[PDB]
Amino acid sequence: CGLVASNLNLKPGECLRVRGEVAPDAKSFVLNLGKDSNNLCLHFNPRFNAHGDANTIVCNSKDGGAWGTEQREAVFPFQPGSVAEVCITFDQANLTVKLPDGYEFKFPNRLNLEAINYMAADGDFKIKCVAFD
Amino acid sequence: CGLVASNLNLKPGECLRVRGEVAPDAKSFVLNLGKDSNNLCLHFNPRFNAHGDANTIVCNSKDGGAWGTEQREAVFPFQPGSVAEVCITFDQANLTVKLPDGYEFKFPNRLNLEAINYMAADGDFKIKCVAFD
Ligand SMILES: CCCO[C@@H]1O[C@H](CO)[C@@H](O[C@@H]2O[C@H](CO)[C@H](O)[C@H](OCc3c[nH]nn3)[C@H]2O)[C@H](O)[C@H]1NC(C)=O
Ligand SMILES: CCCO[C@@H]1O[C@H](CO)[C@@H](O[C@@H]2O[C@H](CO)[C@H](O)[C@H](OCc3c[nH]nn3)[C@H]2O)[C@H](O)[C@H]1NC(C)=O
Repeated sequence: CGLVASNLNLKPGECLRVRGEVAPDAKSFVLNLGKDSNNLCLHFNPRFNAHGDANTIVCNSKDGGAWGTEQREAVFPFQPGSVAEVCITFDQANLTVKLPDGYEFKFPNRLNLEAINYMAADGDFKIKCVAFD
Repeated sequence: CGLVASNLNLKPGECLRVRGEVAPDAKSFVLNLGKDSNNLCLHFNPRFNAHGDANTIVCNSKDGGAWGTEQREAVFPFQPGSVAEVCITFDQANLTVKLPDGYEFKFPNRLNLEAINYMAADGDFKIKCVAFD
C-alpha cells in the first residue's frame, strides 16, 4: 500500500500528474481515483506479469463497493526499472489518461462525482511527484 | 480543509517539497506532518494576521491528541497572493524546515519519529505539487 491522498478537489478539466519509479522486478501497479476506496471512477492497473496477464493495462470502476466491467487497452508504454509519468483529466463523459510514449486513451466515467477527491497508489510504483495543475 | 496524504513513508534525511499558492487574502495557513492526525511532529503555521500574531510562524507538536508548547520563529518570508515552496527533512533530533528566500529553521523532533507518514494542509495555502527526494 502506497500513497493515499484525500480532499484533492480535482475539478473537470484539471490535470492530475503522477510521476513514479517502476520497480525493476515490477509485476503490476495501481492508481485508484475517485471519492473513496469504495467509489472509484478509475482503477488504473498496468499488469507487467499479474493475474495471468502480461504487459496489459487493465482499467475498471468501483461503485458502492462493486467492481464494474473491466476494460483492457492495447498499448503498454511502461518498462520495469524506469521512471513513468501518468496524467489524468476528466469530464462528465470520460476520464482521459495520458501516458508515456505519446499514448492516450479514454475510460468511461461511470460515477457521478462532481470532483475527484481521492487517489491511492499501490504496487510496484514508487511515487516521486504529484502535481495538481 | 486542504489536501490530506497518508502512507508518505518519508524517512530520515529524505526531502519533502511542497509547493503551493498563498491566497491573496491570506491570514494563516497550516502544514501538519506526523504519524497521523493526532500525532504531529510538525504543526507549521505561518500567521499573517491570526490568533493574535502578525507575520509570525508558529510551530507546535501534537502527541496523542495533546498540543505541545508553541515555538515562534524569527523569520517570515511569505507574502499573500504568491507561490511558495517549503522543504522539510528530519532526523533523530530535529525537523529542518527550508523556506523561501534562503531562510531555514529547526524544530525539535519531540515525538522521536523515525518516519513521517501523514501530511495535511489547511488554511490559505493551495497545494499544487508534492515531491519526494
Ligand atoms: C474469467 C475470469 C477472469 O476474471 C478475472 O477476475 C479477477 C478477479 O476479479 C480480476 O482481477 C481483479 O481485477 C480487478 C479490476 O477489474 C482489480 O485489478 C483486482 O485487484 C484489485 C486490487 C487488489 N489489490 N490491489 N488492487 C483484480 O484482482 C481479473 O482482472 C479478471 N480477468 C479478466 C481477464 O477479466
Ligand atoms: C490569541 C492568544 C490567546 O492564546 C492563543 O490560543 C490559541 C488557541 O489555543 C492558539 O491558537 C491555536 O494554536 C495551535 C497550535 O499551538 C493551532 O495553530 C490552532 O489552530 C488549529 C488549526 C485550525 N486549523 N488548522 N489548524 C490555533 O487555534 C494561539 O497560538 C494562542 N496565541 C498566543 C499569542 O499565545
